[PDB]
Amino acid sequence: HHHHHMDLVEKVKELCLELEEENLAKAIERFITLTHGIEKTRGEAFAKASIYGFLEGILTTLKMKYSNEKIETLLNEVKTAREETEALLR
Amino acid sequence: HHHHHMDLVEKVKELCLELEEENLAKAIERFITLTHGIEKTRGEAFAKASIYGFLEGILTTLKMKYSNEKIETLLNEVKTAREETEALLR
Amino acid sequence: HHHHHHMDLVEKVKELCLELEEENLAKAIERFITLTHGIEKTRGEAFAKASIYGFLEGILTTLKMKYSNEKIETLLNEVKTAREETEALLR
Amino acid sequence: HHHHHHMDLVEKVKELCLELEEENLAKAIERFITLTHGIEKTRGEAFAKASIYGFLEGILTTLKMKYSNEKIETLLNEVKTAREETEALLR
Repeated sequence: HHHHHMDLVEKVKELCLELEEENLAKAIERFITLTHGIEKTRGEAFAKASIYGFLEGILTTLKMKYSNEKIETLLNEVKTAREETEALLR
Repeated sequence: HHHHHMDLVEKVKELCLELEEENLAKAIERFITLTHGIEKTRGEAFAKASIYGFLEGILTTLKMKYSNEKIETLLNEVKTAREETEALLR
Repeated sequence: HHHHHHMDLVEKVKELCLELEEENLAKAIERFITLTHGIEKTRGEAFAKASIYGFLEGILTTLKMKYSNEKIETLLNEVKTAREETEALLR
Repeated sequence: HHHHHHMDLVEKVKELCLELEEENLAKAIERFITLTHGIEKTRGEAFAKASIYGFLEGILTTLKMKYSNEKIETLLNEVKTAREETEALLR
C-alpha cells in the first residue's frame, strides 16, 4: 500500500496536525494552492515535482524534531512519488 | 540582496548548520546530488523547481521553530527563485 | 516582496511605457519579443530569457534617466532580479 | 563595409551616450558589463553576448525615442546584426 497524488498531500497535511503543527499544514495548502497554474503551463510532471519536492522538504526536517513511524513511512512514500514523476518513458 | 542557483542552495545548507542541524545540511547535499541527471533528463526549470521546492519545504518548517531573520529571508528568496523558474516567456 | 516574472514582467514593462506615453517603445518591445521566439527552440529558455530581460533592463535604464516614476526602479530591480536567477546554475 | 562587434560595439554605444550628455546611461553600460563577467564561463559566450547586446538594443531603442541622431539607427542595426549572428547555431 502507498498514498499518491492529492491523496498523499493529505496524509501529510494530516500528520502535520497530529504533530500539532497547524501553520505547517496551512502552508501546505497555500503552497499547493499556488502550484495551480504550473499545471497547464509546464505540464503535470513539473507540477508534481514541485509539490512532491516541497513535501519532501517538510517531512525531512520534521523527521528531526520528532520520530514517529508515520513520518518515515510517508517520507519514503512521497520519495517514491517523486522518483516516478521525474522518470521518463523513452 | 537575492541569491540564486547553487549559491542560494549553499546559503541555505549554511543556515542549517548555523541552526545546529548538520543532518539537515547533509540531507540537502544528498538531495542536490540526487537531482543530478534531472537537469539533463527533464531540463533546468524542472531540476530547479524540484530542488527549490525542497528547499522551501525545509525552510517553511524550520520557520515553524527557530525565529531567525535569515529564515524568512531565505524563504522569500527561494519562493522568488521558484516563481521566476516556473514563469514562461510568452 | 512582489516580483514579476516571464511574460507577466514583460507585460508590466510594456504597461509602464504606456503609463508614460511612450507607445512606440511599448510597441518596440512586442516587436522584440516576437522576433525572438525561435531562440527558445534552439538555445533554450535561459538564453531566451537572458536576451529579453537584458533588453528590458536596457529600456528600463535609459528611461530612469528621463523620468522619475518610482515604478521604474521598482520594475528595473525585478528584471535585474529575474536576469540573475536565469543566469544562475546549480553547480 | 566593416561594422562594430563585441567590446568595440559596447564602446561605440557607450560613446554615443556621452555625445548625448547621458553619461549616467554610459556609466550603467559600464556597470552592467562588470556584473556580466563570469556568466561567460558558466553559460557560454553566445549567452553572455546575447544578454549584453539585448541590453544595448534596449538602450539604443528607447534612446531613438528622444533623438534623431543618424548614429543611433546605424548603431542599432549593428547591435541587431551582432545578435542575429550570436544566436544562430552552426548545426
